[PDB]
Amino acid sequence: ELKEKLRDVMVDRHKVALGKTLGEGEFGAVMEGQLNQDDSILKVAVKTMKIAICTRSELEDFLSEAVCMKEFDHPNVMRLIGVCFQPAPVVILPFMKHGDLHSFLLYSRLGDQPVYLPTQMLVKFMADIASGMEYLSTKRFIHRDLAARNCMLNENMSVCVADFGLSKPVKWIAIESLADRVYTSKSDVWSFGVTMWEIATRGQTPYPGVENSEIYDYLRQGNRLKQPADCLDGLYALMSRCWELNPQDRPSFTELREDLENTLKALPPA
Ligand SMILES: Cc1nn(CCO)c2c1-c1cnc(N)c(n1)O[C@H](C)c1c(ccc(F)c1Cl)C(=O)N(C)C2
Repeated sequence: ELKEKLRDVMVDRHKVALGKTLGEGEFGAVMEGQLNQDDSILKVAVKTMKIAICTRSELEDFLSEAVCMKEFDHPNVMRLIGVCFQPAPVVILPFMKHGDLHSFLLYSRLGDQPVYLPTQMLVKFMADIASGMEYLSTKRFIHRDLAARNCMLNENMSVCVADFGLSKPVKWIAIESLADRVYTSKSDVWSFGVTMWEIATRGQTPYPGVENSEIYDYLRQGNRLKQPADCLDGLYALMSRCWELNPQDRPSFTELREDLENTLKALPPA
């Protein structure tokens, strides 16, 4: 009656086969994996969190969030496959062969094979995040860790929002969230403005030369991310609106999706 949701979210550790490591972190390790989906085998991403559970309430909260994340059904939102325990929690996600959005933007210029991404492709990436964020907003979900690095690329080169701040940096957090530790969908809008800038600059570091400890004062003194020379006044106006001091002055994710889609049809395809 109650735990019928635990039945779905749980994944048998004897059906998961680890392969090559995809990357290392401070919060865990991620590997390429094979999931025995009874009759079929599925290529997955396996994130094992280095930080183990120490209380019943911590184990309770993880499993609640996991059920919330498995309920996500949108083309621009990562669909959580399931959860394990190595107790250290494990997370099973679909295998996204094109990797994270930040790495893609960063390798486009700073790679051995440097290809210039057209403004329309960049505006579509932004539109893809706002669509997934509009979905999460309606489902009353707060991401808390929105960034190009936490955005995945589908096989159709479509972007989808991922992570969902489950491992709960500063340069994406809204001014009110740095100050009061209060998080809303309006603070997610701020983070999205930073992400749009991250896409427009093609993976540049927000606030260069500013340290995380200086960030609150830098923002508090009125400073915001400067407009890129190659970026359109209209696109930068959308960014700036997300960084408005008063959260109620910031646009909604439905508003952003519309303005981004409007500018996208005006631009060349595809
Ligand atoms: C194929 C691949 N190459 N690379 C490195 C180049 O991008 C990665 C992946 C990969 C693929 N599919 C997944 N579902 C997946 N990871 O999920 C991770 C848990 C994940 C990240 C990063 C951000 C983020 F949003 C998530 Cl969900 C990660 O740790 N990576 C190592 C990214």
